[PDB]
Amino acid sequence: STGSATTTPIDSLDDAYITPVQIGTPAQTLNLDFDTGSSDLWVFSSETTASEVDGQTIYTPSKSTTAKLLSGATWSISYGDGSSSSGDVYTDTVSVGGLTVTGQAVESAKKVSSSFTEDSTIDGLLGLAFSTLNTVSPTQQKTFFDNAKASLDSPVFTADLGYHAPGTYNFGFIDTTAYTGSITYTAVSTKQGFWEWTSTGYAVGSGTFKSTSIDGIADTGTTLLYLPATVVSAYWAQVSGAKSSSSVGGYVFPCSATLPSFTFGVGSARIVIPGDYIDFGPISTGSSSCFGGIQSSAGIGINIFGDVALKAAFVVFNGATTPTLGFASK
Repeated sequence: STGSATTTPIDSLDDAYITPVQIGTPAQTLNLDFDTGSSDLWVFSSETTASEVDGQTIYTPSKSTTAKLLSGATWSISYGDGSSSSGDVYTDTVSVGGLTVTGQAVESAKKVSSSFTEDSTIDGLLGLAFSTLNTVSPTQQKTFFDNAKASLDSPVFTADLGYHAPGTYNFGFIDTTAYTGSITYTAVSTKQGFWEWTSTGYAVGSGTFKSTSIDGIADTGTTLLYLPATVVSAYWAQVSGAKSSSSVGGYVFPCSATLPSFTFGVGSARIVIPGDYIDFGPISTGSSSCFGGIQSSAGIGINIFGDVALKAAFVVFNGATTPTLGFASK
């Protein structure tokens, strides 16, 4: 089997992407944030504290003839941005782009933190990291991908995120019309539960490539590109007036600037992030100070190849017995 679903930016800045997901019988369609940096599929629901719901579409398990309470199971997750959610668990039928999994753990939120409430466009998350990170207790549950894997034509999914435009998540096949050139594959460590790999270096604008190993994660659920302070300083040094602001919480730059591109290495191959992808707009409405899309990972503890990087590529998440990651230009 295969599946194919369109993923759409939630706003004009590509702060996140939502993908429609069918849950239950009859189908209840929710728009979920596909997140290769976590491993829980959770949704706003009829159980969510009412004051914490503001515009989201909810899953109502009592209206699904295939929903079954997973007795005794609870979940609780906290993300790198300090947000969180928790609740109980149902199993139900879940379909993405025509690909159907029966008995999928659907984690129903009883509580969500303010940033989730405040984002009316995101009805929940669909985790696509390794199932070892799944938070369900006392019996850990599998991700949608893990459940679908054996049924797929090939044990892969691909992320093709758009810049200020829709893109595609495919399951079980590689669309050879969706990228240019070849796909370069690189090794993955699953030791931390992430799609963790090592970039071979970087360049700033038309500058020379610096060969240096950068260990990090491919994370569709993180907006920006977080890299070591040395790398990030080298980038912003090429933008007149750019500076790191502790009050704003990162590098900012004059909105009048033209940003240079940023290249990252995948083996001997190179992925080029156009300068415009690194502009996240005014820090506040009407400001002429703009927020940078490349930020320091110092004190996160991990480098993160988030959407800024991934949207510049066609990305293969290869879930074979020995997982690997593939990147192509597009």
